[PDB]
Amino acid sequence: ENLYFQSMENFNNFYILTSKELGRGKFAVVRQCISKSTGQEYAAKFLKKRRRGQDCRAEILHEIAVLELAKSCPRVINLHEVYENTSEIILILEYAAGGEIFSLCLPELAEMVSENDVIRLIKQILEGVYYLHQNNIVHLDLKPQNILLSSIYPLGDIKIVDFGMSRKIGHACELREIMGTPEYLAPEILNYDPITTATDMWNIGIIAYMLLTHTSPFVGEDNQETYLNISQVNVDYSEETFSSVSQLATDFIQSLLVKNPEKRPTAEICLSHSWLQQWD
Ligand SMILES: Nc1ncnc2c1ncn2[C@@H]1O[C@H](COP(=O)(O)OP(=O)(O)OP(=O)(O)O)[C@@H](O)[C@H]1O
Ligand SMILES: [Mg+2]
Repeated sequence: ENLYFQSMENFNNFYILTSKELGRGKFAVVRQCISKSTGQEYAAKFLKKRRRGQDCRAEILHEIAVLELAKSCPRVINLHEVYENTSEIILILEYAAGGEIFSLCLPELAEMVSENDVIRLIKQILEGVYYLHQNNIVHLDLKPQNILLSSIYPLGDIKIVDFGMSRKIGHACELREIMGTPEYLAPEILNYDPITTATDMWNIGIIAYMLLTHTSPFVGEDNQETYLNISQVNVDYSEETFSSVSQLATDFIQSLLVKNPEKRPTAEICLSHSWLQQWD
């Protein structure tokens, strides 16, 4: 096996790893690193090439292409450099200092984020998704863990990451998709319909629901009820939960959390919803 990307000797020459670990998955690890040349902070994603006994260099090359494709989009994280060693491919990504928006969806930080902030963040998530769909790219993994912030004091801008699930419209529903956290799967993924751009619009409704109410819209007593809630679209719009959420926001969420993907609006339409037309 031969190496394609820059040598690991170069990575150790130009960068220094730190003790800060940003994320650890099963086959990927994200460590913070500093450039020796300039001192700038970056995020290094280490991706194991062998997974479950299969060569996955091709999968990683796909993720790089997509990252490369949306380099002009500020709503998508920027790929700076790529290195490779024996077992890993290393992605030098732009550093998101604010962390995951999942932080804001918890009640601990509920009182520091207002509806005027959610409107802006959701308007930025749509701009990013609009770009991906303009290029026949579905993210298929827009859970709050994969949407980051450039800053949190004060609130910054969003940065979409994690393109290991990226496909192109019309692709089949392979096993990889139907394995993510059950509470974020769309209904069309559960009965094996071909994925579409509307699959992302579902997860955008969940993110907006989770930011305004600080609650998971579908999670249940066990994974089994979670599936029933999803396939029956059993969301809670009760007065006790939405007494402090505007009506325009409820209309926005209810237009996206529809069972029939054909009825969900496109990103282009969502960017025109009355709820997003505040004059900041
Ligand atoms: N550039 C970054 N800056 C800050 N944090 C990051 C950055 N990239 C990833 N993270 C954090 O690391 C965690 C895991 O990284 P990431 O989502 O990109 O890949 P993964 O889910 O572990 O694996 P795969 O891409 O194969 O699905 C994310 O939840 C995110 O919080
Ligand atoms: Mg992730």
